[PDB]
Amino acid sequence: MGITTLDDPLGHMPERFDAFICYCPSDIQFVQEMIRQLEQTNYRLKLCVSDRDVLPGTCVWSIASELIEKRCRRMVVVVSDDYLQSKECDFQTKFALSLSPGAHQKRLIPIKYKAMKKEFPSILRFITVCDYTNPCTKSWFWTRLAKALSLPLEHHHHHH
Repeated sequence: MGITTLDDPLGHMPERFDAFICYCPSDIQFVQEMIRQLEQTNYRLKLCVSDRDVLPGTCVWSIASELIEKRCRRMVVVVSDDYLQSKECDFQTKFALSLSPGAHQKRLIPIKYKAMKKEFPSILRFITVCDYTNPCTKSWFWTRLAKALSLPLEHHHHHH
């Protein structure tokens, strides 16, 4: 685990990780639901998380913080009141800072299960958020997130 070799639950993927999930412990139940409800209805994914000691099964494993860019294409940013104030947001921010002023933004997808009052950090400030709290987009929501993930950042191949 961590950075140790011989670790490859998925048979060592040259594909690497698609996205890294960072979320708040206070709204963990929604995230636990998300990861499994993705795989049950999606175009096949393979992700990882910051804290994996919890979660229901979830096919993920531990990687290096200094290698998040080298391991995962994207980061799933769970924007909750507890997230914006907890270490999790700072972690995601440090990653985004090592990427690039603009490119990082396309590499961070903000997910919102609830509706808070807190203000946004400029490092993400909602580029393209998917509100699970709104039944309008909560229909093929997991498949929509899965679509946005399965698409490599924004590699313009599928038409445009």
